[PDB]
Amino acid sequence: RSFHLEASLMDALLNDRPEFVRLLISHGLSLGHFLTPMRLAQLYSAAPSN
Repeated sequence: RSFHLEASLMDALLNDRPEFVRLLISHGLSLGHFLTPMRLAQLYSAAPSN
């Protein structure tokens, strides 16, 4: 479903794992509902403290 791939995309963006990212966007995602400001803040929070 949509959310099952959305969560996998969140994970594959939080960690590097470029192969999973390539496979996911190759298979097709939303890219219109995946960019909510909450998710933007969550991904921005992934920056290392040091």
